[PDB]
Amino acid sequence: VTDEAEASKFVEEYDRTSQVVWNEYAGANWNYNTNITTETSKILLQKNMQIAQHTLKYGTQARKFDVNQLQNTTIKRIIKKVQDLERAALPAQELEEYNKILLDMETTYSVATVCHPQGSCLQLEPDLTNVMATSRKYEDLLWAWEGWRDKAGRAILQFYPKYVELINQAARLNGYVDAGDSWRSMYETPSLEQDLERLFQELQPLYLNLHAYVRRALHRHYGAQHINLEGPIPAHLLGNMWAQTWSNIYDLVVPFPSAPSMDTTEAMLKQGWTPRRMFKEADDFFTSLGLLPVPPEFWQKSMLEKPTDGREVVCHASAWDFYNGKDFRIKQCTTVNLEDLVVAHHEMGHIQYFMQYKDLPVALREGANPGFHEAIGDVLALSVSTPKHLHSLNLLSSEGGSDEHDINFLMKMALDKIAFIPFSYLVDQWRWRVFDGSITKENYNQEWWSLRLKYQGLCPPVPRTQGDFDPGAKFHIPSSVPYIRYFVSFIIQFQFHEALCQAAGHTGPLHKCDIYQSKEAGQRLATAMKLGFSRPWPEAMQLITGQPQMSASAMLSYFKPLLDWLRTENELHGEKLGWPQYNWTP
Ligand SMILES: *[C@@H]1O[C@H](CO[C@@H]2O[C@@H](C)[C@@H](O)[C@@H](O)[C@@H]2O)[C@@H](O[C@@H]2O[C@H](CO)[C@@H](O)[C@H](O)[C@H]2NC(C)=O)[C@H](O)[C@H]1NC(C)=O
Ligand SMILES: O=C(CCC(O)(O)[C@H](Cc1ccccc1)NC(=O)c1ccccc1)N[C@@H](Cc1ccccc1)C(=O)O
Ligand SMILES: CC(=O)N[C@@H]1[C@@H](O)[C@H](O)[C@@H](CO)O[C@H]1O
Ligand SMILES: *[C@@H]1O[C@H](CO)[C@@H](O)[C@H](O)[C@H]1NC(C)=O
Ligand SMILES: [Cl-]
Ligand SMILES: [Cl-]
Ligand SMILES: [Zn+2]
Repeated sequence: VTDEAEASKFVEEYDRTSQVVWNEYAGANWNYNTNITTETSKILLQKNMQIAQHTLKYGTQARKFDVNQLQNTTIKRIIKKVQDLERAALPAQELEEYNKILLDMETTYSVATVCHPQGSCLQLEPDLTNVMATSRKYEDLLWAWEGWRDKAGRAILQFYPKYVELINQAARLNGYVDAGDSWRSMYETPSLEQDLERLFQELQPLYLNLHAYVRRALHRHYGAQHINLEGPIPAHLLGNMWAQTWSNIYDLVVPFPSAPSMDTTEAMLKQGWTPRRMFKEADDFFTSLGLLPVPPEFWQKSMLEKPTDGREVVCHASAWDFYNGKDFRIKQCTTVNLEDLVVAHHEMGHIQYFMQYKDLPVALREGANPGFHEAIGDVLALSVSTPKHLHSLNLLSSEGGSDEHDINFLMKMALDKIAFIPFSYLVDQWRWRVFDGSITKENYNQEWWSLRLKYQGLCPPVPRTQGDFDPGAKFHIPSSVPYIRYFVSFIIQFQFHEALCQAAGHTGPLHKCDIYQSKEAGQRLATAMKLGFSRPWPEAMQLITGQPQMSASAMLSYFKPLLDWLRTENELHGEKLGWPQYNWTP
């Protein structure tokens, strides 16, 4: 009775105070992210001590409650969560050192540049990413690929071993075995590893076929002397810095070159699209579903484009919740092209989620699981990418209809959606093994590439050496942001697309579905999002789809036509799926 009452009272206080403290912290973190300076860094590190103080205080009190003797389900869940102090469990000295290391890694990544002797210095966004996406010259791609790793990657190495030591220490102090074990607990699912492995295995026929097909095309453009038709693909040729998405080399793999084009950049530019207009369109798609519009304040405080006042900023896109239920922002160095419009939708998906669960106790303001949070935005972007919708935006002449234009579309989608499966799976497999200690610092890079070869069928264009730390050249590594969430997202977003389309009355091939304006679709998601982190995620999964598991079925259904086409096309050329000569390197 009174224990239950003491618990209930504790949660209420934790909420009121956390809102204030958390809001304050977000403010300083935002000031640092949109203006990297010595002052803002100082203020951020100091705010780290403030929020840590609050976290230590309430966490300690939370641990005195005996959760598993508390009646109410919502309060028992909140208190269990508060008992996890995360970084605040570290002794004062280790905390300050850990906080600095995280700040230093993030800054190093976000300010790194690759320069030409006595010429121009390029930044990742938008310079280097543009080169990786548009250059079709082996040497130019190589320069940007190797340079980005020399400058950003190598620069993170000095910090990573201490970072692993400290984040692991914190996890242990919180009852976990290592940091990887702590990250996985976010999905409250004992069978997570096996469940993910199975999903990955299911998308292997599709990936191997896409892989073999793309390899053949790269062999055509880059020469037989540079592409082994039975080996891994040079990692700097896929149109993206980390070869995580391949749509930027669509021009080199177009199944039916005769079909009506679907380039939209020149159209977006000519028709005066701007970052602003790009986010407005995402907002309109959301409201078209009967979902929430971003607040007037969003447009006033967000950083929707890279500043031109000489401010140094963290360009990697991110959505921000300031924990007051009114202030939400996006910080994106937006460029005008379809690929970034898709990123804009992704970010807006996070914002929608913030607005949907804003009225829940701050402890429960999270996605059912990190995967869900990443998926929302992507679901709508699937509809936006269809020829039909792009045409309705005037970015396309026609939407086609021909089976050829149809295979071309699935191919462009697969270049991003399917190629991402093994990359997204790989990242944390590497980290979990780094966190559990099976991969020591002397083996960081070698193990990374063993995974790059094993899962993606990729090989580095130039031998790696002692001092290289390629993982460091990928944002989430130095920023300490879990990655398995994106793997889950990519699987489940198709399950959601499939459910929202059925709810919208769509009939026929799933890839032809566009939920724009469907209030039914909007309601399916809203009900699930409002739950925040209050219930086990399988409940949110069922509300949306009707079943409670993760499943690759939706994604396979979406790509079935392409799989069949790829099979026949690859067998016609007698392609050997996989990379037997796995040891080959350009
Ligand atoms: C278990 O408690 C939850 C939460 O109760 C609220 O938070 C407490 C700390 C205290 O401030 C209570 O007075 C609050 O009501 C109950 O769920 C809430 O129920 C109210 C009214 O039905 C609703 O408006 C809230 O949105 C609910 N919040 C959540 C997170 O669901 C719940 O009813 C209690 N369960 C039982 C069996 O009593
Ligand atoms: O990194 C992102 C988008 C950034 C983000 O929106 O996921 C962002 C990352 C981040 C940044 C700083 C601190 C923590 C995480 N996450 C969020 O904005 C976010 C995440 C959870 C809750 C609320 C906001 N996407 C991945 C995968 C991806 C997804 C979709 C298209 C392309 C690529 C990538 O680019 O490699
Ligand atoms: C608009 C508003 O007051 N929303 C509050 C929210 O901030 C708080 O976290 C929650 C407590 O669970 O109660 C809601 O009513
Ligand atoms: C950037 O931060 C510094 C440090 O506080 C401050 O002097 C400057 O005014 C800020 N610039 C902007 C764009 O607000
Ligand atoms: Cl790499
Ligand atoms: Cl995650
Ligand atoms: Zn995200």
